[PDB]
Amino acid sequence: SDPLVVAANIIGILHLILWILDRLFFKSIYRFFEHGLK
Amino acid sequence: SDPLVVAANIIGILHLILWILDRLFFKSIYRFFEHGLK
Amino acid sequence: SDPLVVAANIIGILHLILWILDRLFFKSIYRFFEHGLK
Amino acid sequence: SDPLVVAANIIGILHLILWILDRLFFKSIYRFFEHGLK
Repeated sequence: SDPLVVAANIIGILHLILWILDRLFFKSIYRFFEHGLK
Repeated sequence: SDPLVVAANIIGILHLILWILDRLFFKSIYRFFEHGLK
Repeated sequence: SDPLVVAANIIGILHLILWILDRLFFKSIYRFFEHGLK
Repeated sequence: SDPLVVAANIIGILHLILWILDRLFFKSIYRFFEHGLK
């Protein structure tokens, strides 16, 4: 195989897994307004 | 062709397609506020 | 010359170009709210 | 020794360092609304 190209391929699926992983968050519009305007 | 590079290339145009398509996700700012505040 | 791997390199400087191209300006709070509440 | 893949390899970890580096940048709902609505 080739750990050099494979390594990079993982760096890509990394930025992706990071985006969708953080998206599954339900977040909250009330927590942002009451926590932002204190 | 070489599925390793060809694949990674696609994984790139993917993270991109996901960035812009996710940006258009937002649309009705009035509904979102009527879904969280209520 | 290898347009396949080279093409990818450009796809990278692309995702970067975009991110910063929008940072310069693309929010507009008075426009998204006056046109968001419809 | 392959300067073509190695080169992009650095451009990739760059988009990453620049992505997370820009993320640590916090903000404020009262600052963007008092500076944007003005």
